[PDB]
Amino acid sequence: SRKTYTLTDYLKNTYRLKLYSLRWISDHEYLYKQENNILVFNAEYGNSSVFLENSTFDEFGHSINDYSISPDGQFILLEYNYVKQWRHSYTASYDIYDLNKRQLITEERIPNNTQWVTWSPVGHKLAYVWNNDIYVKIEPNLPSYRITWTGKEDIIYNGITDWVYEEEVFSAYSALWWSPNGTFLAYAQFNDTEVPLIEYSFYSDESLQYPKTVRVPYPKAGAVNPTVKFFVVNTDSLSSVTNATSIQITAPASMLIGDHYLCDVTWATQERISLQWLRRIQNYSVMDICDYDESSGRWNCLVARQHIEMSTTGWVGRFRPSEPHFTLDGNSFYKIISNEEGYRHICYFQIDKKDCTFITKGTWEVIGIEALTSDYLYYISNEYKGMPGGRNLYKIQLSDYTKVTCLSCELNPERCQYYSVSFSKEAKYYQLRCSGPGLPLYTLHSSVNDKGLRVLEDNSALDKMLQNVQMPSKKLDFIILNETKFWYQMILPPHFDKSKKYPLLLDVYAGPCSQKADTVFRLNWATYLASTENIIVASFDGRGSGYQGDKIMHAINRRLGTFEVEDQIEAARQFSKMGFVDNKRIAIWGWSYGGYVTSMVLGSGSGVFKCGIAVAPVSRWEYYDSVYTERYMGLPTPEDNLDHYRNSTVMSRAENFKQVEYLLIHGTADDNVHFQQSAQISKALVDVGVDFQAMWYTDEDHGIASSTAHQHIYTHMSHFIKQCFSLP
Amino acid sequence: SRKTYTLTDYLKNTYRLKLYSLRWISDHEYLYKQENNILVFNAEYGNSSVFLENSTFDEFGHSINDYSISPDGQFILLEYNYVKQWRHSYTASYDIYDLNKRQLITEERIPNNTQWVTWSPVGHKLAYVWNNDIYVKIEPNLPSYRITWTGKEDIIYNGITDWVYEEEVFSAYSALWWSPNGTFLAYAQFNDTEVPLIEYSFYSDESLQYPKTVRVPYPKAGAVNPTVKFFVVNTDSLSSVTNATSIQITAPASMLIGDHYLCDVTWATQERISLQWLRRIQNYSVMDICDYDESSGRWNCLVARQHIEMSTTGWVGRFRPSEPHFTLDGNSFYKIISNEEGYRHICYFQIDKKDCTFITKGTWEVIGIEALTSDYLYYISNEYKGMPGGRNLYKIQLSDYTKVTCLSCELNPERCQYYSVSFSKEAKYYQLRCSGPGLPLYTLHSSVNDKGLRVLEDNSALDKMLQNVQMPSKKLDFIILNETKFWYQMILPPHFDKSKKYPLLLDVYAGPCSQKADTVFRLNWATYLASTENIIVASFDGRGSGYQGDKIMHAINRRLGTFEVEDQIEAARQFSKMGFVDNKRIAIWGWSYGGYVTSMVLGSGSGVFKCGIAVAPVSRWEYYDSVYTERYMGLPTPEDNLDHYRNSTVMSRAENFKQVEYLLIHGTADDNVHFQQSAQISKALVDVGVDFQAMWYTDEDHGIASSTAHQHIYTHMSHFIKQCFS
Ligand SMILES: *[C@@H]1O[C@H](CO)[C@@H](O[C@H]2O[C@H](CO)[C@@H](O[C@H]3O[C@H](CO)[C@@H](O)[C@H](O)[C@@H]3O)[C@H](O)[C@H]2NC(C)=O)[C@H](O)[C@H]1NC(C)=O
Ligand SMILES: N[C@@H](CC(=O)N1CCCN(C(=O)c2ccc(C(=O)O)cc2)CC1)Cc1cc(F)c(F)cc1F
Ligand SMILES: N[C@@H](CC(=O)N1CCCN(C(=O)c2ccc(C(=O)O)cc2)CC1)Cc1cc(F)c(F)cc1F
Ligand SMILES: *[C@@H]1O[C@H](CO)[C@@H](O[C@@H]2O[C@H](CO)[C@@H](O)[C@H](O)[C@H]2NC(C)=O)[C@H](O)[C@H]1NC(C)=O
Ligand SMILES: *[C@@H]1O[C@H](CO)[C@@H](O[C@@H]2O[C@H](CO)[C@@H](O)[C@H](O)[C@H]2NC(C)=O)[C@H](O)[C@H]1NC(C)=O
Ligand SMILES: *[C@@H]1O[C@H](CO)[C@@H](O[C@@H]2O[C@H](CO)[C@@H](O)[C@H](O)[C@H]2NC(C)=O)[C@H](O)[C@H]1NC(C)=O
Ligand SMILES: *[C@@H]1O[C@H](CO)[C@@H](O[C@@H]2O[C@H](CO)[C@@H](O)[C@H](O)[C@H]2NC(C)=O)[C@H](O)[C@H]1NC(C)=O
Ligand SMILES: *[C@@H]1O[C@H](CO)[C@@H](O[C@@H]2O[C@H](CO)[C@@H](O)[C@H](O)[C@H]2NC(C)=O)[C@H](O)[C@H]1NC(C)=O
Ligand SMILES: *[C@@H]1O[C@H](CO)[C@@H](O)[C@H](O)[C@H]1NC(C)=O
Ligand SMILES: *[C@@H]1O[C@H](CO)[C@@H](O)[C@H](O)[C@H]1NC(C)=O
Ligand SMILES: *[C@@H]1O[C@H](CO)[C@@H](O)[C@H](O)[C@H]1NC(C)=O
Ligand SMILES: *[C@@H]1O[C@H](CO)[C@@H](O)[C@H](O)[C@H]1NC(C)=O
Ligand SMILES: *[C@@H]1O[C@H](CO)[C@@H](O)[C@H](O)[C@H]1NC(C)=O
Ligand SMILES: *[C@@H]1O[C@H](CO)[C@@H](O)[C@H](O)[C@H]1NC(C)=O
Ligand SMILES: *[C@@H]1O[C@H](CO)[C@@H](O)[C@H](O)[C@H]1NC(C)=O
Ligand SMILES: *[C@@H]1O[C@H](CO)[C@@H](O)[C@H](O)[C@H]1NC(C)=O
Ligand SMILES: *[C@@H]1O[C@H](CO)[C@@H](O)[C@H](O)[C@H]1NC(C)=O
Ligand SMILES: *[C@@H]1O[C@H](CO)[C@@H](O)[C@H](O)[C@H]1NC(C)=O
Repeated sequence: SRKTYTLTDYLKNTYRLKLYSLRWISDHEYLYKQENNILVFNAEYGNSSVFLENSTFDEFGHSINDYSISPDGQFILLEYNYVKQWRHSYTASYDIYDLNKRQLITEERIPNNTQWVTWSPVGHKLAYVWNNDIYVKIEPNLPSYRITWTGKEDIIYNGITDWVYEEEVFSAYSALWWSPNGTFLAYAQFNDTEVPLIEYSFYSDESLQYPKTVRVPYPKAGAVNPTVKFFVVNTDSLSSVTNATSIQITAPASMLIGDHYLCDVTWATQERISLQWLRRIQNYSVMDICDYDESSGRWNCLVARQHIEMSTTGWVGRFRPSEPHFTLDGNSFYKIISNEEGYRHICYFQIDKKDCTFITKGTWEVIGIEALTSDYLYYISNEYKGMPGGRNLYKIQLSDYTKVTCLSCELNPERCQYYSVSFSKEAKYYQLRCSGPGLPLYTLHSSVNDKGLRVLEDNSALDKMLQNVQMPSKKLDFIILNETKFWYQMILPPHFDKSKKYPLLLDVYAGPCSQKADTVFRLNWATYLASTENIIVASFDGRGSGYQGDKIMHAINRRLGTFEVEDQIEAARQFSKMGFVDNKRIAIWGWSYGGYVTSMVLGSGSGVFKCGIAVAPVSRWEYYDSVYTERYMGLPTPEDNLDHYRNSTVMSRAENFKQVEYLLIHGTADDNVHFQQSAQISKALVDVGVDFQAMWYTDEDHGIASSTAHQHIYTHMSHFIKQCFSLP
Repeated sequence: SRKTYTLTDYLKNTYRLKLYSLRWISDHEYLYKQENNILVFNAEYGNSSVFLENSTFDEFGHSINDYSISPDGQFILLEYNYVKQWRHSYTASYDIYDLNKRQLITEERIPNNTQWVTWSPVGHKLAYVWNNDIYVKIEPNLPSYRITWTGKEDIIYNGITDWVYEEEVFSAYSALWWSPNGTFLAYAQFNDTEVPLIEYSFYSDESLQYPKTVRVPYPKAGAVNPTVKFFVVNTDSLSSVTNATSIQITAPASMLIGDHYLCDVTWATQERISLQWLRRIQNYSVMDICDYDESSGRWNCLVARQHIEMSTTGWVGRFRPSEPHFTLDGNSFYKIISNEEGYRHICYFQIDKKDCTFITKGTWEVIGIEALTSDYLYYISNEYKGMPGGRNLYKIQLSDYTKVTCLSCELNPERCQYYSVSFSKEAKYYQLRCSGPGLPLYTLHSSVNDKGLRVLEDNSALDKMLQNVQMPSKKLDFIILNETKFWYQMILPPHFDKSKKYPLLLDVYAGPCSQKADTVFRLNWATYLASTENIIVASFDGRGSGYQGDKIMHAINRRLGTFEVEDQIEAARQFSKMGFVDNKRIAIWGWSYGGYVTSMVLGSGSGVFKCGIAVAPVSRWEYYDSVYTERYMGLPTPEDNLDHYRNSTVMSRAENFKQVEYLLIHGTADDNVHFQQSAQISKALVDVGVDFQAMWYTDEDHGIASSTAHQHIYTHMSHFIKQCFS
């Protein structure tokens, strides 16, 4: 009677979630990439028109992986020869297609191996980075104007982030910000001169006779960090002079006193930019508000205008200080910060007033500010039903904070408890995306009265297909520990019978501000383990987890590898005492940070776990990068936090691995959690004579995501788990 | 009833073979390092005396790992701070102890980080290499004299070998040869300026925050090779202000025409040195015989004096041209070369006569020339009983080749069929070392009438211990394939009963000139697998194997990865048809070349094998070094043998691994077979969706020999084999 969701179904994507990715081009229309052609849609009525034919670029000779239309609709940037670099960065070739002449531009082309390109927010100016230097094109076909000359590979970065800034602060390769109407181009510059290099072998295709050594400026905990400078250049002055002057905006004095980071840049108006800076000891940040001085040509940041944001119990922000959302005239802004109770809420600032006023409050948190009009501020929070793993869209009246309306809570409470949103240019319309607990649902709405214009995609096709397979169910609930409630989730085998005893697999991440217990609908490895192997796959959000206030989130401050580890063990103890858990068959696994916690758990000697798998785990904090590591652990020095850095390694627990079955997996070209980390774990296990299972993945990185490797690792891990569980 | 030989027994060395390592110091006495003190023994009678007390160096503050006594007995070189490099190279600190003053010398000490040191063959002169340059000390306490100034790390090597010459041609780090009485010091210079570098991470102790990248000049097949020059300096013409002049000896001409190697250097007299050169296409070599010209100060090598040694069916030599053994007057010499039938035998040469005369012949081979006197030539061969895996010592009368005497054959035919030998300085005495098939046995003899003076060590203590454990037995026999007989051996479980069906593990190496079927007694992993797990562990010597003639050895010429692989599959088929082998439980495993063969067999789709383990395998010949690879494969160019280089990779067979259980093991710091080789196998397997087991060993090299990793690898492999064999 009906098959189950099998490993091959997971690895071959037989059941696919349908999406609806649109791109707003104005306050009334959006583009909808339709594999073959790209159409333009009128939000009001739903009618469309082809914007670009699928055959428009047939005899290009190059497969196009993406495009970007200029804001004024006159040009289309064609991206090809895509070559991935880190999590966000990549290089590529670009051609520009004129839409009014319907001709590809052939003169003054963007160079090959370009690192980043972006249209101005209005019109059709272009700014790109090539060979670590910035270039600006006023017209697509005319010569570029070079803005920087200091660009040097692995050394000086203009307009793009170095490794640690890409991964840990901006979550982007780009380090340039056009002003609202395109007049000014602002950019950061990184000096990695004294940053040490992580080096590792890349084997490449079998044809390469000698392996290549990859080398990357990467600051490990406590090592020399990149330094940064910020500049603003007036692009409108490029005809008139040669070598346009880049005006530098420097430090707030309270930052210059030592190592610091640029963590946020947000343009407020055509002549006002705000910058947030953060000290290397990440519990103090400052926001500067800088105005262009028309008769000086400078950018001045009034000291009375600065805003300090700090924390006494931890670091600043969830992963960094939040971004401001300025009003029209840029004289005020809203920002999510931790209130006096440790809960992140929106507060209202006046640019020259030291104190801000909170406009939301309660024992829940605002996830993010989504849109701001003269009338309302739109935001997502987990307020509904008191569930930290749910997400809904709310709107608060700016003239009366008493008028808070939830726009998504009630649309379909049964199927939808987790939403994200995309507003049109002036917030006239918005697309709501529901991701769980039922199948994804995309709808379009008009902001006037919040009416739901129509259903964009409801995955009805996947729904028909799934009723023919025994799919698992998912319970989201909580347990109480020392008067505090902690949430957990369980992917339950089909026809779950609490009368029976099921083997259990603890799927963990548990890094700071993480959340593994939510209402999102997923089709992943756990779906298969529960559906086909009848294994319960649980996750627990303990101390250190996010979106529930700083009391819980900062509990691991300066103490990584302690409570978040203990709380996972306790959770497994609690689960086992629920009655439907086979005590003798409890396992644990995790990937990055989750691999670390898994290994720490397995070496705890708790006796609770029979076996476990760690994929690309951190093994000692001194091996990971400075920005992420120090944010939670401070510095690795006698003076500050070296004792705990040395007390929380996986290596020191090697001996206890004699009690469990361990599978250690790592990609050899992991630029993020270096193969080094697992190479040291394996060496310590060998040194104490502990037998374990291993698998390296040649040339895979932190995601072990190439098509073949992804299939191979989940296959190898499925065999290990069924063996450990005495089942097929 | 009695325990078996277990895994722990093997890993903890509970049963230890006893040895008798002596060091001849003259034609009448030898030193015997006793793990406390070192004594000196009189060969004739067997009486001894302490030569150095065990407490002579207590408050040194340094553990001494070795020492060397000057040929004149006046000094003792003390080696400490030993830091291993490759298979033979290493660096160390040295101090010289004066024996007549019983004082450690404190001035003009040998530098720290010294790379090589060697007393002159007579007296007490010293030649050492520090920072890649040669230095000479006429007296232990006086300043040294710099001989070379060109030494540069990874770059110019004077008196020491670079990576590939250390591993593949000289099997040593030393590249200097003192003349007989210490007058001249000959040396080579290895120029690696265009040799590419192999680079790999080294993680070190957990304290190291960032991994270090090790880089070694290493020519992979077909890459730019190091170049070499040969010099001779007169150590007697010393100077406080003078660079001694190094006289260079250049190439034959037939060598200078292309890439070549210096493969052998043997001093013939006080003023005659012979040198053998090999072309990069290793099927042609030339011996030069050079004499010092007293009135020129030069070394001339008369063209009419050179000897050419070549092969039409393969390369020259077993792994390289054999070395010559010169007569007293250096006007004639004996050398093992392949005769017209393909069998290696001793040939007698006159330095200015082109043709040589064979003094031994037959379908067996001379393994090596061990000693030469005016009277006789002593050698080891596998002639006895026609068994190629047996070794015995013979002597042939130089005046009458009809007088050939076997000196070891009959001593104890039951216990001893494999010997090595160590003669005193003038060959007045010799120590025979029997290594199987029974327990090792060391005896001492006098060359006069070949009397066996006495038993030095007979392992009677291990014998008593072993009778209390169920030890496996060993069968050495053969099978015939196409009219040719090929040898094999089986380590048989205790109480072997050919009525039962046993799982079988094929233990393979099979590289060119290899021999895995012999009469040597061993206590290893196979002993445990047979004794405790009841697994038959077999080995087979097929095409390409050595010591049986060029017809069999050269069969794989330019064809590595073909017949030696097929022959292992065929042997496994034959074994299964013997009746006592369980067909459903046949596995195979090997290390290095054996790992390559194991992987090729497992990827053949023959269906014969259920599972296998490859340790540090070669996976594609373009990844291994030039000297070894090109010896059997020629060059990887379309004009030469590129097609076969590309057809013999393990990766091309990825798909067929779907049928077997495979365990792939490699050390991450392997400087010999780079981790790269296994990294490419694992990647080809992943690309075709084949599951397999793997294990990398952090910071281990080709030997995966550190105490903890050795134990770990064998424990992991044992679990894998038992799982595969229920
Ligand atoms: C080890 O081997 C290296 C490579 O063969 C040697 O090197 C190099 O040195 C020679 C010096 O003559 C250079 O010769 C060229 O330059 C001169 C003048 O410009 C010309 O007259 C001549 O015709 C050549 O064009 C080589 O360019 C140079 N090759 C390199 C750098 O690889 C090296 O000297 C040798 N080491 C020792 C100690 O001998
Ligand atoms: N380097 C780390 C980066 C990181 O934690 N984040 C950035 C990328 C992915 N994440 C996000 O983008 C994201 C998460 C949360 C928020 C928010 O609530 O404000 C916003 C963005 C989660 C944080 C992840 C990481 C941690 C490890 F401990 C590790 F060993 C490897 C890693 F890749
Ligand atoms: N590099 C190779 C060196 C090698 O084959 N020899 C040198 C060291 C050990 N051997 C010997 O010393 C030796 C072997 C034979 C003889 C003789 O009969 O003349 C003399 C010495 C065997 C040859 C071994 C090797 C081969 C591989 F294919 C590989 F993947 C790794 C290796 F280390
Ligand atoms: C969607 O439909 C509207 C309504 O018909 C289109 O707007 C009309 O465009 C035509 C031009 O062909 C004019 O004659 C009308 O006066 C327009 N009426 C308006 C402004 O409502 C609109 O172009 C369509 N949009 C898309 C993207 O197809
Ligand atoms: C103005 O443009 C110039 C010329 O294109 C830039 O000057 C060069 O900059 C590099 C440093 O990256 C120097 O090595 C050259 O010597 C400079 N030559 C000059 C002065 O033309 C210059 O960087 C730009 N202006 C400023 C202040 O950066
Ligand atoms: C884009 O913004 C810039 C900067 O505010 C505008 O340029 C200024 O225009 C005002 C006129 O209203 C002048 O007083 C200033 O001298 C200009 N500043 C300069 C020269 O940078 C520009 O008008 C805006 N673009 C558009 C089309 O609105
Ligand atoms: C920001 O973090 C640093 C480090 O935790 C705090 O300064 C340290 O405070 C502790 C007290 O718990 C002392 O032991 C150290 O000597 C201090 N080190 C210094 C002054 O560098 C600092 O106070 C924190 N700031 C806030 C707002 O709490
Ligand atoms: C030494 O080996 C080389 C390479 O095999 C021999 O030269 C090649 O001989 C083959 C014939 O089988 C030809 O196809 C090639 O064109 C030859 N290449 C050359 C001339 O370099 C060479 O003859 C061998 N020497 C001996 C003694 O047999
Ligand atoms: C291109 O567009 C046409 C017109 O609607 C459509 O029928 C066709 O399927 C598209 N081709 C591709 C490659 O999807
Ligand atoms: C980029 O490289 C291509 C070769 O693929 C070459 O034809 C072209 O001229 C280069 N320049 C640009 C901007 O495409
Ligand atoms: C980068 O910093 C280095 C090292 O501290 C200094 O030499 C250099 O001037 C800086 N580079 C630039 C262009 O600012
Ligand atoms: C509750 O407090 C006890 C007592 O210190 C401790 O053992 C336990 O780990 C705590 N649990 C939580 C959720 O903090
Ligand atoms: C050598 O020194 C060791 C060290 O304890 C001692 O046991 C042994 O008896 C000594 N042997 C002689 C012959 O002095
Ligand atoms: C060894 O013993 C013999 C026989 O008595 C004796 O003549 C000889 O001198 C001894 N060795 C030495 C060098 O004293
Ligand atoms: C190295 O050896 C030299 C030469 O004898 C000596 O003076 C020096 O102290 C040694 N170095 C160390 C660090 O022991
Ligand atoms: C000996 O010759 C070398 C090679 O030119 C030279 O560098 C060195 O200085 C000479 N010896 C001395 C001490 O001058
Ligand atoms: C060593 O040989 C040289 C050169 O043949 C000779 O001049 C010298 O006398 C010999 N040394 C001795 C001690 O016989
Ligand atoms: C024996 O003959 C067959 C057929 O010619 C061949 O395939 C096999 O490889 C041969 N074996 C040997 C040792 O030559």
